[PDB]
Amino acid sequence: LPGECSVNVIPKKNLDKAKFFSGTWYETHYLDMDPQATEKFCFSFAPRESGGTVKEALYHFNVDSKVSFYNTGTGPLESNGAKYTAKFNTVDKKGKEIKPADEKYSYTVTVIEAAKQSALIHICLQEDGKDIGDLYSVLNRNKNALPNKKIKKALNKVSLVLTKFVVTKDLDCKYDDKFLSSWQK
Ligand code: HEM
Repeated sequence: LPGECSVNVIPKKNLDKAKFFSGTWYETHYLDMDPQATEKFCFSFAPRESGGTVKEALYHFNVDSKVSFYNTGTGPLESNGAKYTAKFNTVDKKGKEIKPADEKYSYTVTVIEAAKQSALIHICLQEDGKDIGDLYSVLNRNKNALPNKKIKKALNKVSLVLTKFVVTKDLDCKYDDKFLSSWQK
């Protein structure tokens, strides 16, 4: 049911960490597993890893309200090298903290597949370690690009097809690319 995080979310075997945890990723397609979650959003992020800790900068844009928000997330990478659980705060466009982390919230990202300039991730949001909801996202290095077929193969294993996803390339997305490109610089 909506609210419980999906089963059969499998971390990629032997994800190349240096490649995945670099640069900027754009969401091109997403599927919130709650069918009533129909707000249109654009998303991009810059995840980095060092010494088994992930530090990432996040960017969301609400298409309807035209309001953006910025977060950073930090947490340990699992031994499998393709899954992490983060605590997060809220920052402004200059990276200054404007709201501190709320200890009760966390999220868990699984990198399911990565191929060429494409990837497939899943996020499970939690409150006090209990599932509150989840979403799948197809990522690309290029905003307007279609995913590698390996991403579709991965979707098919969890009984999903790409046509079910929201596509954002036609939406009025506005991005802060400098916030992400300047991450940790
Ligand atoms: C890829 C498609 C994604 C979409 C469409 C999306 C959409 C959203 C929406 C609608 C909200 C709630 C905003 C509000 O309450 O007004 C939100 C919040 C949030 N998302 Fe995402 N999200 C995506 C991916 C991600 C990913 C991959 C992460 C983590 C790596 C993430 C981390 C967060 C966090 C931490 C919040 C809470 C921000 C806050 O409360 O200040 N999101 N997202």
